[PDB]
Amino acid sequence: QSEPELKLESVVIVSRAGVRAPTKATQLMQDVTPDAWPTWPVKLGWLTPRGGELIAYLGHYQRQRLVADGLLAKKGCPQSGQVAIIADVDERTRKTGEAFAAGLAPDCAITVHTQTDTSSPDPLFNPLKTGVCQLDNANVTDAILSRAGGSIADFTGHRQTAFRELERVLNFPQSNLCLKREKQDESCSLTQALPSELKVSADNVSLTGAVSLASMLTEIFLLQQAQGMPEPGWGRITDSHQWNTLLSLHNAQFYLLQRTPEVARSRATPLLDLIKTALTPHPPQKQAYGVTLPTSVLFIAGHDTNLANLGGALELNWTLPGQPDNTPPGGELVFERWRRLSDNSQWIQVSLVFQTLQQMRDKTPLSLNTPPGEVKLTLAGCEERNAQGMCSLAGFTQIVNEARIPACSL
Ligand SMILES: O=P(O)(O)O[C@H]1[C@H](OP(=O)(O)O)[C@@H](OP(=O)(O)O)[C@H](OP(=O)(O)O)[C@@H](OP(=O)(O)O)[C@H]1OP(=O)(O)O
Ligand SMILES: [Hg+2]
Ligand SMILES: [Hg+2]
Ligand SMILES: [Hg+2]
Ligand SMILES: [Hg+2]
Repeated sequence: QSEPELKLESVVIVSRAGVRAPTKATQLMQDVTPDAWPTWPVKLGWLTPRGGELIAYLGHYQRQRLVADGLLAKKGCPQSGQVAIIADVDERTRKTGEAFAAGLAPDCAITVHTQTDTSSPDPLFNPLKTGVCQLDNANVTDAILSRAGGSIADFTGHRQTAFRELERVLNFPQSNLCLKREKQDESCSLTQALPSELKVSADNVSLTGAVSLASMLTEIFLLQQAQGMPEPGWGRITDSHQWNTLLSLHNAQFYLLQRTPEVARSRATPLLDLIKTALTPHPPQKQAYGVTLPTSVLFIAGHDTNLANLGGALELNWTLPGQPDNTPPGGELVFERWRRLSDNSQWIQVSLVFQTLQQMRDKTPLSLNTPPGEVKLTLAGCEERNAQGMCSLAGFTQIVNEARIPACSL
């Protein structure tokens, strides 16, 4: 029987945290809808038990997958250090790492390593926020406006259909923001009522107004749906086209602020360094987070901006059939090193593993038989590929080295 010509030797997963309750409950969020936002079972920004179950399913799926590729043994707990887990200091990322280990190796006790100071942000997940490095204000401003077509107005203008869909779901017309508006000479509009301005500083970039509000609100509706709440969007979201139209507002903001290279490259540099060393064969040694690398599997519990920053820095673009959110909760950017048996050459494969919005909704258990969705990625900048379309280690290493910003390494 035909034999595999490539042997899996290393896997690095960068996962976004799973389903959580919204991070905030502002007055603005209430003013754009006359209806009352549904309450969540956990504190704001915390992982919901259902969210952990969905992550555990992915962990259960990955265990079957890696076993099939012979990287992990089908029985028992993995050898010490065989599986390493690192998470951002947040409650939701720590819990995502735990839910993943739980699903991957039940009752096996796999440490979830984090930065030691938990009351402080971890620069691995954003070197801009902690001041490791700074953004070039003028250059970032030009790059974002450039990707916006010259102006934020023209940008939102091309997405009015999506903004009106959101208004419809909110019953924006009967919101206090609308009824208490002084220029009632014109129809009430989110984009009109909340002008979006681009804010850029050394440590951050943002969009004020309807752009950021809509990105947050549409993500909240996806969260309600994934959380299994009765009627997400107060029952006003009734079909797939609406889900896509709504979430496009979310993907639109990430395209501008997280994928733009002038931002992404600096923001994803620490992760690029970690991913590269973890995938590069070399003498194992205890290091960051007390983790020993290289090893067989490395699971990194991060955030959606991390996935988007990595996509922009590596020029990895994707769309996920069945999942309106390009960087969905639990979504995994999977990096794998395969060794070609023929000449023992090294190769890197990249894919985006995710659960469809329905798989989240029905909380469906995953397995090789009922697997999550997966999109194989192509490194836009790679030249040397193998028969399977993977990039050589050398090629991959070159792309990472050209994409990272030295000033932003840890
Ligand atoms: O870590 P935080 O300080 O709590 O910031 C969070 C986090 O963003 P980051 O990727 O930069 O960490 C969320 O991403 P996830 O952890 O859920 O993957 C994001 O959620 P969404 O962009 O998907 O909505 C949310 O944004 P939001 O304000 O809309 O809740 C945002 O909050 P901040 O805007 O306050 O930073
Ligand atoms: Hg540790
Ligand atoms: Hg190392
Ligand atoms: Hg996202
Ligand atoms: Hg998201």
